[PDB]
Amino acid sequence: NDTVVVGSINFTEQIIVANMVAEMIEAHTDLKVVRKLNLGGTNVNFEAIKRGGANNGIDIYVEYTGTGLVDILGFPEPNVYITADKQKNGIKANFKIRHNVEDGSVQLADHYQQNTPIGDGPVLLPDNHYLSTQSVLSKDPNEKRDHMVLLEFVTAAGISMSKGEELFTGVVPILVELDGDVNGHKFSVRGEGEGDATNGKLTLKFICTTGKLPVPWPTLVTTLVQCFSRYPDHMKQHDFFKSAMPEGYVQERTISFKDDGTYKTRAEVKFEGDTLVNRIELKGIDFKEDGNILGHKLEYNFPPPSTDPEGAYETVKKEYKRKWNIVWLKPLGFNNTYTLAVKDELAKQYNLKTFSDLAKISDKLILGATMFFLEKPDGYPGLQKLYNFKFKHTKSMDMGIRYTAIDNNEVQVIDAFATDGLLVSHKLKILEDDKHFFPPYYAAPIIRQDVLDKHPELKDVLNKLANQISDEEMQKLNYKVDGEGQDPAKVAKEFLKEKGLIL
Repeated sequence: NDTVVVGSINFTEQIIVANMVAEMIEAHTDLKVVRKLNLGGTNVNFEAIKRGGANNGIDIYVEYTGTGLVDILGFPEPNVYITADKQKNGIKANFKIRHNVEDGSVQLADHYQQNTPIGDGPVLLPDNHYLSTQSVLSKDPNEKRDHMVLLEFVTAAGISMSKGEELFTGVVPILVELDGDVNGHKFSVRGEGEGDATNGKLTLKFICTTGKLPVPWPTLVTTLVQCFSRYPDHMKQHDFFKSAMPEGYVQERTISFKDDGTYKTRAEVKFEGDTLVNRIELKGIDFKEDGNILGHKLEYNFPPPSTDPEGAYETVKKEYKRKWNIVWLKPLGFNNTYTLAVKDELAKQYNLKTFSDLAKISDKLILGATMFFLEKPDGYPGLQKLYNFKFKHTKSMDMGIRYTAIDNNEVQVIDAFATDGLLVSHKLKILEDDKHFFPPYYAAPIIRQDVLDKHPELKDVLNKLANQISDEEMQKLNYKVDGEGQDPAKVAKEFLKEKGLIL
């Protein structure tokens, strides 16, 4: 009609910029603006925008480039996090796979993995690290059988060779055999190819030898030889998979498909002759017969993405358009990433500036960080290992305890959002993520295409905010609300008036 709904989550910075977006539409169009709060994280704005203003959703909100990448869109193949499992003399891994659905939604596959050597001898038990994988799925146009051509590059990261590894120094032939059952539908897959572990490359073709595969091929990818991962030179003592060779290892997985069935898989990976063989039993239970898996509603290809500002922005732009029909406008100008802050007296005293400069100082206490930040694998833990932070202690303070401790110098470093209003009232300086651990979180306005169709002027109106809010500005405005207790709606107005952007 004549009404547009602007959403915000229950977060000070979001409330300010969403008030700004609403004021701009009111100042530069004749539309009615409905300002709608959502409770949750930035995924609730996304479900609200998919509903739309017509259905007690929203039409517009401010999203962060990195947020659209990591959740909402998601890495299709994230890092497979590996940890030692003393009790099985092996390793454990947990990770999520994201399968695109033909209707635009995403189908999550939670993988829980365990590996145990088949032989009795010593094997490598690694420190925590991860595997980075990119799979490309293709078709052989001449192949009549239900099949899948697969290319995989796998590298270990997150941190002179076992006898087992000596068996991988060239190209190794691979045989994969799977016997399967899903809700009673029995099937078999056979695959052959080769693996080149020095390059972390797998090349394989899989065929269903019992007819039409009853599940989509992308759900079998993780099931159908992590011993071909490329472990860099400085990490070769963390490669359990090759060190268990030639006797090999048993791999077991539970794969739960969100709101659908689960896969139970047991595999033996070992040398036979000079072939690396992966023999799998898979059982699938409790799948909905009209669901994504048994209904064959998943897209065949994984996507590829980029973690630099422009590539991330362009990626969320393309995919949000292709899936769900949603338009990204221009960035407001600030990057609200997660960061570390110290007292500004401490920063000039020791001439700090960057995370590396901080890491060089081990006589510091980082117990002022939130538990979530200390517990997330890509929170402090990953950061600690990329920068080798040598912090004295690491207690986990939440509420506002963190801020009051750095105030009294019980703690010297805290975690914070880069635009956190409280950084100014406590006189702390943020530090530069020089090694770019975190993805960029540039805020930009987001709008449904059909609202844009109905009201084309909204594109120009919302782009009048492009690069109109620097990091320092968003900090000062967050401060006025969280520090001084001003109404966020009045804070947004005053800023826009002072810029001549509204009446």
